[PDB]
Amino acid sequence: GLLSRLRKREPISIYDKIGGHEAIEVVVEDFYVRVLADDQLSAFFSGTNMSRLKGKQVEFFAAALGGPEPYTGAPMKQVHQGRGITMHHFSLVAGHLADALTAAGVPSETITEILGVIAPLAVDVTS
Amino acid sequence: GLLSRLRKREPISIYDKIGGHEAIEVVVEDFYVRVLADDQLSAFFSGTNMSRLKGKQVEFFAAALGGPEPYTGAPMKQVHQGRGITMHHFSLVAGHLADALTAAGVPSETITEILGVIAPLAVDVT
Ligand code: HEM
Ligand code: HEM
Repeated sequence: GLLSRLRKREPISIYDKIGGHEAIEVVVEDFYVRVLADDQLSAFFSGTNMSRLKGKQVEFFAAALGGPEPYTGAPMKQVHQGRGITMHHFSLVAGHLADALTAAGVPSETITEILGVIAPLAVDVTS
Repeated sequence: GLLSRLRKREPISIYDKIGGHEAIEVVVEDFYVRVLADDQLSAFFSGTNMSRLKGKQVEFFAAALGGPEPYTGAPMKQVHQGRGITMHHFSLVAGHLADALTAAGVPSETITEILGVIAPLAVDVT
């Protein structure tokens, strides 16, 4: 945990500073509510088991932000390639993530830092 | 609340200034009384969950006014998109908000301050 990490003089991760696994679960749950309510995005997920997805996204996001949990999903490029996702869509999705983080009380400077980790993924994500 | 905030040496926000969460609840409730009575505005709210809306409006105004809790609703542009809302409509709405704050006893100068925070939102709402 964070306590063990500090005893080792390791710098505090994003994961840790926004409240760890519990914080990410809440964010991700709110994130997909948003994404699915956006008529510009919802159809991409028409064939999706959202429980399973949200489960994989919690793992992905935790690991991306420094958490110790394994990501058990498929690679980003493979999953998204072929889906006709443009930068327009990716940006919309990013906005809902920022919104969810905002809603959970994450400081805006930290949300910017998180967007900094996620933005480069668009390379793998967009058509 | 305000007492804890003052003990932290935080400056008095507009939110705290007007009575905080409980005051905004009352104003919002009255605000929507007036909005729904205006024939030029009513039809926009046909079939709306007014209950949820009011709750989300309390969160929004409170946050916009320097309150302590984040707004958890949808962003202004997205939620108002595709409704054809004009500056005319926004102005009516802002007028109804000023009327509700006046009815709540909020001094005119603070109502002015509040409108200064609200007016710039027209860019997203229209
Ligand atoms: C922006 C960063 C994004 C990340 C980090 C991300 C991450 C993921 C993850 C972890 C999965 C699960 C993969 C698996 O099943 O193993 C997934 C699947 C998926 N992603 Fe994303 N995603 C992103 C953006 C988007 C965008 C912008 C869209 C389209 C607008 C999108 C559409 C989907 C769909 C529809 C699935 C599930 C496909 C299916 O199983 O039906 N993703 N993504
Ligand atoms: C004073 C600036 C305004 C603000 C701050 C504001 C704020 C909000 C908020 C917080 C919501 C709820 C979003 C959510 O469900 O998450 C909302 C929804 C809505 N607003 Fe506004 N609004 C403003 C002006 C207007 C005006 C001018 C109109 C039309 C004349 C309007 C009509 C509506 C409608 C029709 C909805 C959707 C209700 C629903 O079906 O859920 N608003 N607005």
